[PDB]
Amino acid sequence: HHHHHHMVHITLDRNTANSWLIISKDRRQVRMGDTHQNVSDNKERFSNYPMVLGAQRFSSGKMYWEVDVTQKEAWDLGVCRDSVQRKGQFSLSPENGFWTIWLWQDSYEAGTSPQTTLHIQVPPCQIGIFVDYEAGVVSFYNITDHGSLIYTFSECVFAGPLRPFFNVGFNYSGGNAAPLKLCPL
Ligand SMILES: CS(=O)(=O)c1nccn1Cc1cscn1
Repeated sequence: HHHHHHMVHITLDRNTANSWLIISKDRRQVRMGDTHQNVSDNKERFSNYPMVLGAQRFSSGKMYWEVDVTQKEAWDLGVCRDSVQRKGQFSLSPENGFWTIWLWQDSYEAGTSPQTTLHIQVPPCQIGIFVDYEAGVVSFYNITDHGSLIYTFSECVFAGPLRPFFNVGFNYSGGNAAPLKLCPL
């Protein structure tokens, strides 16, 4: 792809994080802690899943960033509306304000409703995410496989400002402790 020149510097918003997440000093990495991280509750925190938002809000333009997923077994990545539900159970779908892909149980899927099987021959260690606000597009790229296309959501109805979206996944297996990392420009 040729989207690299739209690179934006994303940082994580601590205030939105589930209370078990540990975000690095530079706000560029996040991992699952083994316990509650001793923060106060607030209405912004995702309560039921290991989720966090980027601090940046987008309402126009073209934006690109990259995320390192090395050695993870499960995660979700993409964008979401600023006003998505934070508390309780919900599915990741465009109807609920999410444009995402995930890894789960050795396969990759797009967060449509119902979900869509992805076709990935080279498991990615880094993911590229491209948003074209005006066009209504969210696309995902396999950086490990020379930038090959993973998935495009088109005809998106964002209906609000967008924020970068992350889920580090649970670590029931003991094999999913590795962080998500925002990769340098
Ligand atoms: C916030 S929540 O959705 O976890 C919830 N709070 C009360 C009941 N449930 C449902 C539940 C518990 S185990 C799986 N689903």
